[PDB]
Amino acid sequence: WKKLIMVQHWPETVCEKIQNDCRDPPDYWTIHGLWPDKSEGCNRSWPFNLEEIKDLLPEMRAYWPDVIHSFPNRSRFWKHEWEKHGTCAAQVDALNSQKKYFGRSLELYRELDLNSVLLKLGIKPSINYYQVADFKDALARVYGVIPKIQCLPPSEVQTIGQIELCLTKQDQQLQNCTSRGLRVCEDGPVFYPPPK
Ligand SMILES: *[C@@H]1O[C@H](CO)[C@@H](O)[C@H](O)[C@H]1NC(C)=O
Ligand SMILES: *[C@@H]1O[C@H](CO)[C@@H](O)[C@H](O)[C@H]1NC(C)=O
Repeated sequence: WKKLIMVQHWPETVCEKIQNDCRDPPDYWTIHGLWPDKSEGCNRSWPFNLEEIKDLLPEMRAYWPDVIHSFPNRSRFWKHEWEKHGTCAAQVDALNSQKKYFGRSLELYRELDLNSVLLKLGIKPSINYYQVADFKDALARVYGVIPKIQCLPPSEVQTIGQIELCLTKQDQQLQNCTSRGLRVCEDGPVFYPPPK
């Protein structure tokens, strides 16, 4: 793999069942994961061990909740993220343990502060549609790199669900990059839904 992708998602869009973390979806973008771009599932002999990240659990519950399957055991999601992505990300010294990977992921989420960025730009959940360019152009100005922005299609207009920012392999600095239904958002109107 060559780069990392910091993936954040909008709970009201991605939530699938009104349970657990999705019963009242958080009203802020949360962490989906920190993913090596081209490799997954790198070490079946290195299982997730919740005990190793015990210190991070309050932050993981707040910022890395399970808002896709919303299983009652929140650690099923983090296990999935570790096994699929973290074992590969551990080739990088800064990410070379469970604690370091998850801790760095949380740090990057704090440093990027996508939630404050959007709000400062005036991009808030609304009944009124935005244009996809509102998100893309404003995030490109703030982060200096082009995000990938992914949507659920109409099941009306597409709904924004996920924002991806690429990061360098060694130091996880912002760089340019160049699913459960999320696809690239089409140019045009997009709904950014206020949580239920
Ligand atoms: C798999 O992880 C174990 C536990 O960290 C480590 O000892 C081993 O070297 C890893 N194997 C590969 C191919 O990375
Ligand atoms: C990423 O690409 C954009 C769009 O072409 C460019 O303006 C920007 O300077 C690039 N950022 C980095 C960090 O390379």
